[PDB]
Amino acid sequence: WSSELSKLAANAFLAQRISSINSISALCEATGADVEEVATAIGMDQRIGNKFLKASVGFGGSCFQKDVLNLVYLCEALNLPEVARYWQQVIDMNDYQRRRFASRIIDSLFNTVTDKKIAILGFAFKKDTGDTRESSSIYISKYLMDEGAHLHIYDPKVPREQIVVDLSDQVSRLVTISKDPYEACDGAHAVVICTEWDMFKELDYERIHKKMLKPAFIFDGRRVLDGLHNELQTIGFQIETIGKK
Amino acid sequence: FEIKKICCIGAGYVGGPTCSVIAHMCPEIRVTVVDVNESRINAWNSPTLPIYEPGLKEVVESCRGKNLFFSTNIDDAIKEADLVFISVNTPTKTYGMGKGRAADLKYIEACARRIVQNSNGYKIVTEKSTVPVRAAESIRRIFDANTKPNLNLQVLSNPEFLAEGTAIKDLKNPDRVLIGGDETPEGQRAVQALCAVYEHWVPREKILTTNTWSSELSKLAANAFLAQRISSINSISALCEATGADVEEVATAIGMDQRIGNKFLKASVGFGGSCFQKDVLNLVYLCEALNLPEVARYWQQVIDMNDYQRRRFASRIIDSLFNTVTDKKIAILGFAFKKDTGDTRESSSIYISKYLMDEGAHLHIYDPKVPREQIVVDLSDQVSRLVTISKDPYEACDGAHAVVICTEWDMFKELDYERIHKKMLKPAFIFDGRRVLDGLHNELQTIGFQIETIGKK
Amino acid sequence: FEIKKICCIGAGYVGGPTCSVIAHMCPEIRVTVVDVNESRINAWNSPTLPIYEPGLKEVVESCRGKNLFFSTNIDDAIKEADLVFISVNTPTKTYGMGKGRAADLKYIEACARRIVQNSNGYKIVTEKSTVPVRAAESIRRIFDANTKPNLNLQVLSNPEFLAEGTAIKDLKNPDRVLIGGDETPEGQRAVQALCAVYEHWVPREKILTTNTWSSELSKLAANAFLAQRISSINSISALCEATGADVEEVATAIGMDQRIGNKFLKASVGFGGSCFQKDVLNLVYLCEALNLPEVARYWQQVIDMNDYQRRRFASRIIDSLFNTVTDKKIAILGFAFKKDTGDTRESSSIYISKYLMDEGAHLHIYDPKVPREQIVVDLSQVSRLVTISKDPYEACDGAHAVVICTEWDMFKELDYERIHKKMLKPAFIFDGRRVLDGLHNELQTIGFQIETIGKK
Amino acid sequence: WSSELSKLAANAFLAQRISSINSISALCEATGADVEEVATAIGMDQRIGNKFLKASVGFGGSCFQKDVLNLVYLCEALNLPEVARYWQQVIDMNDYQRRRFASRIIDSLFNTVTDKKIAILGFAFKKDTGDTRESSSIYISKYLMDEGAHLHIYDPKVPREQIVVDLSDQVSRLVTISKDPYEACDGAHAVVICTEWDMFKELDYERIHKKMLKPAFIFDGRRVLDGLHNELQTIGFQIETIGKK
Ligand SMILES: O=C1CO[C@H](OP(=O)(O)OP(=O)(O)OC[C@H]2O[C@@H](n3ccc(=O)[nH]c3=O)[C@H](O)[C@@H]2O)[C@H](O)[C@H]1O
Ligand SMILES: O=C1CO[C@H](OP(=O)(O)OP(=O)(O)OC[C@H]2O[C@@H](n3ccc(=O)[nH]c3=O)[C@H](O)[C@@H]2O)[C@H](O)[C@H]1O
Repeated sequence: WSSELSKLAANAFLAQRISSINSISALCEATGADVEEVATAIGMDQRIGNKFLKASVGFGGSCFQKDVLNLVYLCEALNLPEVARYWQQVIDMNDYQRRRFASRIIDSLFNTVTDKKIAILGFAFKKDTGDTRESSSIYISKYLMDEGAHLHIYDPKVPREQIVVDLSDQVSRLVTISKDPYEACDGAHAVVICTEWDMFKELDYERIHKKMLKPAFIFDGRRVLDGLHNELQTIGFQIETIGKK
Repeated sequence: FEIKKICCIGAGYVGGPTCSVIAHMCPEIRVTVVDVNESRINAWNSPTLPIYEPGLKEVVESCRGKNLFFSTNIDDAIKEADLVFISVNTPTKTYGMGKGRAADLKYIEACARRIVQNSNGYKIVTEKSTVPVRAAESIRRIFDANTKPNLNLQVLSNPEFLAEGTAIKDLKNPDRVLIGGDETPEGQRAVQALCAVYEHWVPREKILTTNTWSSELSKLAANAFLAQRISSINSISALCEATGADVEEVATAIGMDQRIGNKFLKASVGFGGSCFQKDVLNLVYLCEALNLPEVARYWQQVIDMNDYQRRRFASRIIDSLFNTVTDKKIAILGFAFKKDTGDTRESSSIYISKYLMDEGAHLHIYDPKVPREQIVVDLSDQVSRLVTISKDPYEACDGAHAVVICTEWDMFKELDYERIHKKMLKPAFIFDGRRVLDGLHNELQTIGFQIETIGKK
Repeated sequence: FEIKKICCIGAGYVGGPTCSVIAHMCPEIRVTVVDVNESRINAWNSPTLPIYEPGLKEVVESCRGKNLFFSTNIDDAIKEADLVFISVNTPTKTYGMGKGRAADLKYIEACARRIVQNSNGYKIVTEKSTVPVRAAESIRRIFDANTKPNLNLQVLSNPEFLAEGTAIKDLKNPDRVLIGGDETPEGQRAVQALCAVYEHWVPREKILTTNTWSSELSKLAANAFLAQRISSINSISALCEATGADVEEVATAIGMDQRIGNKFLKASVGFGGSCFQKDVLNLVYLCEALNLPEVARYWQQVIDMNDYQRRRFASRIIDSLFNTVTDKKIAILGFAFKKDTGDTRESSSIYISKYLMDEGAHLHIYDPKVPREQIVVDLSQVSRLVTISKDPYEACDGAHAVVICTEWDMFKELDYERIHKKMLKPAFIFDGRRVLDGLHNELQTIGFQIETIGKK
Repeated sequence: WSSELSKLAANAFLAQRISSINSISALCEATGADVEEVATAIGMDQRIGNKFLKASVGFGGSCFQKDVLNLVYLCEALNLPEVARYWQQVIDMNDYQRRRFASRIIDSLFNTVTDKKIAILGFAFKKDTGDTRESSSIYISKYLMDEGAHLHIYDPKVPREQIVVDLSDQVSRLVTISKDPYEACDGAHAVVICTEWDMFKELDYERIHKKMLKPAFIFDGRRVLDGLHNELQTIGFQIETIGKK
């Protein structure tokens, strides 16, 4: 039991680190601070550590949410409701972060995305995997699909059939799986980066902007385009990223 | 800058009549109304206009083919225009954020993109609607993001205050004209150019100029104030019914206060139209986005009261008929949302009809101007079984248990109610939701009707 | 029937001015205003009237002692009257059913019983108030149950539409006169008699006659419609401050619609007065009693919005002072619920003051007409935190903020350069009435931070 | 246990009969029927029986409310919440009956009883006892005291000191204990009969009316003045009784 509880707790502590910094990212957006700068100051405390302080659209994977959900469930079964609602906030914050990002996209596109093309760059739950389990891209995609958006989804490693399954009628009408990222962005109103694949930092954003509809939005849900902000603004993109506004 | 050619995208209740009057008052300006809807444009070019507005036919026929034109060629109309009106529909969102509350700007945005694509040089682009909801701000962003060399588009807000059924009189003698534009030299140059158009027939002192947001918020607020006047008097009508007073007498006493005024104090089954509910819903939605929940719930009461008014009216009908109306014939006199229009959008007749259809009633609906096919659509198996559209009001009442007057058409007070009573089933009810059969109450009671009206018991 | 002698029980803001104007306009009618409050009656008989109403002193002094009399002898005034007005106060019930919501009819009933005791023959008894809540019905119930041989009391409803501060002009040129009486020959004879009084100066076409309940309901509704306009424009003022618009410009555009009208569209810290909140509260309470909860919650929003408007102004002041105002001096300019009156009943200044006192502020309150002792009573912590200033420069001397709560014309003419010199910095002006509009540039140049309702 | 459960149930069945007929009394008042006539028709069914069908201001005594409360509590402890709520209605209806009667008194007196004299005739929980435990007269008295009424209470058998105890500063200001019923009614606005003492049928109501304030109300919470309604109305009383209106 101590072995299992230790695993259950360690995963939940990690997921907390993400929800805590994601919560600060929302406060940063609301007050003119930059979550990456705040995270750096936080992480230099050796008692906190500097890992797992990368604000994001939200953590995914088959571990963290499942782990916290089971921790909450175990506590509820043990009549520890105070403990249950403590850890539940880790999930609620992750869900809020995804929802907040999705509605920021919708808000920027004039409160309406029906029949608008939107490129989704990144579908795996993190870079360097084909795993999509609990990927934030699924939730962001579903929020945009529920708003009538036509998604063009590119991921360098997730298989096409997996993406259709993850997003499943409505998938047939609204979801396209692209072979390359330039095809996903061709004629798009907005590009939403959901997974921090290194190849996204190196895309030809000059070429992408030319063939996008204007105003051309990039929604960087992973902070992967930091330092390109100047170059991207000069190209003419309106860049919105988590934890900065 | 002098506006000599006007293009209006949208040949509806706003765009059509507004541009027809401009052409009428500005003989030296060429006014071309365009629309994607070919059958609507064809009707504007025909002896039977696509909407019913008193005096509109006379105005259109004095101008059409001289300086007033109707065309489906949107692109070429834009290309030659000095001023482009955008008077398209903004339906309520049916899904997503603001489903059934926020309006859908997708047509405004599509028009803005089409204007830039088809424009060179200097043009003024003016959003004109009864409920402008961030319309000018959206057009501005598309434009700011889609520049061309030597393309110089100015965005104005110019809300339309006309009410349907009195559109022509309202357009020829507006209480005020409201124009919003940027507080820049170019914005003010654009504002003045549009003012110069209206100054052909509107005194300068009745033209208000402001910035674009203040123009749209004034319209949103003005619409909401009017809708409130109705919900307030309708709420008093419920109090009158409960206490033995007469809302029409109470309204007279209220309206003699010059600080309140005596207009828009006519209690009714409930306000309808494409403006008021949409306007308040969008105001509530706007206040929730700005974290003003107290303001949101303040204005929500205007809608809640209107919905209650309709429900209370319907349940009075059902109660009067012993709580069972299955297979009972009921005449619905009036389907338009007000008199002197064929427009049925958000008409209380729809809601009253639907409440009775849910009780299994056989409705026979007569309206002098709403097209039959429109009534069928508004009420849409159940419509096929339960709804009949009558070609005259005596056919609708023949064998009816009850006559429900939902629209204050003047012809309804002139009906031969002795003849109507003879062929109705007894007890024969008249439910007046427009307080129009007033002064006929003694006659109707002598004939043998049970008369029920809003705000009087 | 000809009314030659009028008695008015109640020498307040309604009874005093109304009867003074009647006497002024009807030199052949003897009008006696009576009251249990001897000091109030003494003031009416003095060079310093007990209420401040523009033009009232001139009206009173032209008639008093000729056909206008003020007396504490209620019983004898009733005995000789052809017409008895009842113009007493109806406080909100402080306990029981309708605590804080329902009007307390205890004084109307006591007046009705006293009238029966002291009456013989025929008299017209007319309830006159700004917020009549079943008043005529309760009087009639007493009269029906307390008959005497040859005693014939008729009950009319005659709501009073005057607004304080413009009472005299309103009474001499009313938009309409509303009289309710029974729909019987006796009731109609009484209605006509009262009409004949008003017809000395009011055209007949401006006199509405109806039954007693419709008369009272019309007043309840008319007051609520007015209060709703204020809450509506105040709600828009919050939306304006949140979106960069100016409620005064929006109000102008709205008010040019002749179906809306341009009156009562002045956004403010919130409406006050003994009428509006009481009226809406009683309307809500009435609707709940009639099982009209939808109507009740509709009108409740008028009060809820007014309360929020006050709370939002107070929190703007506290926020501007960086959320600590403990021991900070704040000038309150204006304590009356509107200009040109000394009346403070339900004044927003009370509520704003109390919010600041709850933050530990040291309030220095100046009002040109509200008596100092009234301000102390209204705010009763008062000893520790509240000072009543003799002039506005004393109130602002060393203040962090100046809060204008009442639109007294003198406030826009103050020497604001002098005021700024002696204030602590940053020096804020919080204009809760839009009275400093057009001075905004000058005040900013002087160095003030100006905050006003409906603008940011 | 079966003995104790049998007692708990029998009391609760009796208290239910009262709440059931009291509930019908409210319907009778609202629809123009007479609960006494309806009760007669009901009680002639030999399966219902004709006892304990006397509508009233509400049942009192140390048994019924305590019994139903304990039955409800027992059911809650046994995890029988459906049974608990079912029997709770017996108490809720009794409380509503008292409130409805009290507010009818206040309503008839123009919504205000401050400084008004109300005679309370009957304080025992039923006739022919000095017992006041859970007497409805206590609750009615407290409702009127909370509205500022000056109560003058007469009961032929309840000791003066018990009434003071049952109603307990506010008692000192508002409560008078009268030595005879004519003293209690002297100058009263209303007479509230809460206990069905047979002597209340035999009072000189002509004499009482002469000295009462007008309009003079009698609130018969026990139906003890039935058949005197014509004479009392001729004398000039406004008579309000439970289950008729
Ligand atoms: O800008 C603008 C666009 O919106 C509106 O025009 P509308 O064409 O909707 O017509 P309307 O006269 O207000 O009638 C609205 C509904 O209220 C109902 N209505 C109207 C007046 C009344 O007193 N009682 C009542 O029930 C009508 O019977 C109808 O159902 C603005 O008035 C206009 O200034
Ligand atoms: O019958 C009657 C008795 O009740 C009322 O008279 P009042 O003496 O209460 O004066 P008032 O002019 O309405 O002002 C009320 C409050 O609203 C505030 N107020 C008034 C107008 C405005 O536009 N904005 C605003 O905030 C005032 O600043 C004040 O705080 C009826 O108007 C009268 O017809």
